[PDB]
Formats: sequence, structure tokens, C-alpha cells
Amino acid sequence: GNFNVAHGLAWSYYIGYLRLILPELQARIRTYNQHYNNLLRGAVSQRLYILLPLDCGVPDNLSMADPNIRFLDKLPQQTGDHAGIKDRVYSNSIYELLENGQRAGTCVLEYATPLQTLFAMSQYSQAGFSREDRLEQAKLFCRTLEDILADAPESQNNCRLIAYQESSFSLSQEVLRHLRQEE
Amino acid sequence: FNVAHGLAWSYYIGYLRLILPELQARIRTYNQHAVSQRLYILLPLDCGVPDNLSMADPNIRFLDKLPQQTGDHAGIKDRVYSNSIYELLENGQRAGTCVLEYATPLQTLFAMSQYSQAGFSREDRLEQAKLFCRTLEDILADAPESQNNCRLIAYQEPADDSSFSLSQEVLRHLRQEEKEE
Ligand SMILES: [NH3+]c1ncnc2c1ncn2[C@@H]1O[C@@H]2CO[P@@](=O)(S)O[C@H]3[C@@H](F)[C@H](n4cnc5c([NH3+])ncnc54)O[C@@H]3COP(=O)(O)O[C@H]2[C@H]1F
Repeated sequence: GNFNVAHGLAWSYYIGYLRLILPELQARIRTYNQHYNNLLRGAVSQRLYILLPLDCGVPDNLSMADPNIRFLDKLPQQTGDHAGIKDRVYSNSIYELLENGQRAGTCVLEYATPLQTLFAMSQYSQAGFSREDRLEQAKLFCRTLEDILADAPESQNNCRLIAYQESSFSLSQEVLRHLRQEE
Repeated sequence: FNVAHGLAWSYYIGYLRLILPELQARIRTYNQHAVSQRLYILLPLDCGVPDNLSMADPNIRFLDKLPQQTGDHAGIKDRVYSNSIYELLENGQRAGTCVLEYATPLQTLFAMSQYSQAGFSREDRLEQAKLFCRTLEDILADAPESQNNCRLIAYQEPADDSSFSLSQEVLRHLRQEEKEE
């Protein structure tokens, strides 16, 4: 039930996206740092940071969710032909993480989009899913994605999952704690 | 539920719900600079989805790309949605033009059945392929804003079948469409 739906979305997230952008992600980051970002303490991290809100609350604007998260730039976009669609675009955004009025981190940050589907299926009666099912599917989505990335050859320490519950919550502080943990 | 339910709702929530309300506006922009005003989505039940439509049928040739759609989605700013226009050849000459593409989650279902840690049989793939189409069809039936902007073409045909012409089937749907308008 709740397993098979989140199992398919996690594999969909990996087949259709992560396995395609992760092998060439660190080269895109290194190219951006060497040519467009000569800040000795402001280099873009070498990992794609995927936000996993366990309540599946995914806003369309990541910066307006926290005044300490500021859009900086975009990586060089990656294109390719997929399913008869010529030059399908894959673009990732670089963000500035502020703390105490200072630049504390720079990272490629985005949400796990399939969590929006779990929310919609919990919202629409035709999908026939309840809110408690959505919470269980979100946890099963994260766990399945962990099992895939732990065995995927495209994941060469270039992607970090950030799962969290749910305002006394700072999203930039959530990413900064994971950022500084690897530095 | 099962795998196809999430893939179908994702295809609607994450794609068709976003581009179909703006589809006819982009087609009018393309005419301002003879294509039907509906998105034609192929649903091969065998989940055989080639990245190049011409490899499935050489009579399907790439003509041009629609004006790109752009919007903020999830943490990705200015996510790009692009659609391609194709001409369909009949006896070496153009017989029709339309915005054509496969349903990508069907290709995802195929790749899922090939990965060991996915636990996805070949029989599971065909059943989820049918469940994907029925769920998508039922979703679009309750969303007329999106139903009249698209036409779904589900079909079951092996690659060993020289009796099937993908371009002729799309042309039949195109000609049957204009005959009802
Ligand atoms: N460029 C880019 N950026 C960020 N994230 C991505 C990404 N490409 C993939 N992903 C991630 O991987 C999931 C599965 O991708 P997939 O391809 S296997 O299935 C998709 C596809 F059939 C259709 N669709 C959505 N956008 C589409 C565009 N522009 N053109 C054609 N078809 C599209 O709708 C399904 C669900 O879209 P989703 O956003 O809810 O989930 C996506 C998303 F989370």
C-alpha cells in the first residue's frame, strides 16, 4: 500500500533525475568555482543537497521560506533528449546561506519534488490516500532513496539527503549543520 | 496502492497540470513567428520508449521546438518545460504536424523492471503500465481544463510487428480530430 507508492516514486526520482545529473554534477560545480566564484571562503560545495521535509510541505520558492537563504546563481545547465522531447533541460540553483549577517555556506539546494505528489495524493479524493498514509509514504520514500543511493554508482559522495520534521525552525540552520559536518 | 498510482499522479501534478493551461498560448506564439492545438502523448504498453521518435518511425521527423515554459518549482528556480513539434511523413511528404511526445513514466517503469534492487518483474511492468494509463485517464477525465488540451494514445504492439506504423496511427487520430471540429 503505502510502501509500493513511495517505492515507485523513489525509483522514479533516481531513474529520471539523480542517475542522470549526479555523474556530471561535480564537474559542473568545479567549473563554476574555478571560473565564476573565486571566493576563498565562498566556494560552492561539491554535493547536491536534497531537502526532505517529512510532512511533504514543499514550497515553490525555497528562498522565501527563510530570509537567510538567498539565491545566488545557477550551475551550467545540462540538456539531453528524453522520450521524444528534444533538449530536455536540467538546471540546478546555487544558494547563499546566511548566519549572524555573515556568509556561512554556499550550496546547490533543492527539494525532493516527488514529495509534492505525496501531498497532492493526500489532498485529492480520487487518489484515495489519507494524511497518515502520506506521512508513512514520506518516510518510506526517504528510506528507499537512501537504499538506492547507497548502492548507486552515480553517487560518489556528491549528494546528501536532509530529512526533517515540519516558526522556531530555520531551514538555513538545518543545511548549515549538515554542511559544517563534512568540512 | 501500487507503483503506477504514484507515477500517474506525478505525471499530472508535476507536468500536465503545469503546461496544459499554457499550451495553446505557446502554440499561438509559434504561429505568430499549421499545428494542432493539443498535446499528443504516446502510451506504449510495452514501455518501449525510444529517446528519438524517429527511431520508432522514420516518418516522424523533428520540425521545431515550442517556446519554452519556465517557472519556480520545488527548490529549482526557473525549471524549464520544453515541447517539440513533429511532422508526420506520408509517401515521403508531410501529411500533418503536432506536438508529440511519449509518456516518460512508462520509460521509468521499463528501467525499473531492469534494476535488481527494485524487485520489479516483467509481468509487473506490463500490469503497472496498464494501471498507469487507467489512472492517468481517470485523472484527466475529472480535469476538463487539461482533458481538451491533450489526446492519449495507448497501444500494445511488439517490436517484431512490421504491421504497425506509428506515424499512420497518429495521422489517423489527427484526421479523425479535424473531422469532428
Ligand atoms: N529537469 C528536472 N528538474 C528537477 N527535477 C527533475 C527533473 N527531471 C526529473 N526530475 C525529478 O525526477 C522526477 C521524475 O522525473 P520523470 O521524468 S521519471 O517523470 C516526470 C515526467 F514524466 C513529467 N515531467 C515533469 N517535468 C517534465 C519536463 N520538464 N519535461 C517532460 N516531462 C516532465 O512528469 C513526471 C514527474 O515530474 P516530477 O517533477 O513530479 O518528478 C520528477 C522530479 F522530481
